[PDB]
Amino acid sequence: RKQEVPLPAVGVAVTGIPAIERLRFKEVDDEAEQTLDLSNHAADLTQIGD
DNA sequence: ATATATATATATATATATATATATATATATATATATATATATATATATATATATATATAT
Repeated sequence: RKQEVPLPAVGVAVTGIPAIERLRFKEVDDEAEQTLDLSNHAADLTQIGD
C-alpha cells in the first residue's frame, strides 16, 4: 500500500523558487541594559582652530 | 492282591516376548526480546494571509 500508481500530474504547483535574496539572518535580541544617558553635552563650549 | 508306572491338581522355577515406565538428550517450534531504520508527532520561531474592529465618509 505504498506503491506508486500511474495517475497523471494535474494541479502541478510551482512555488518556493530559491532566490538567494529571500534569506534573512537571525535576529538575536539583547536585553542586558538600557542607554538612558541624555545629558545636555555641555562640553560643546567653543574651542576651534585659529 | 502285588509291584510297577503313570496320570491329575497345584504351585514354583526358568525362559520368551510384549509392553510400560523412567530417564536423558536432542531437535524443533515457538515466544519473545532486542536492535535498526524509518516514519510520525509535537513544540517553537517566523512569514504570510485572512478576518474583525474601529474610524471616516456618502446618502437620507
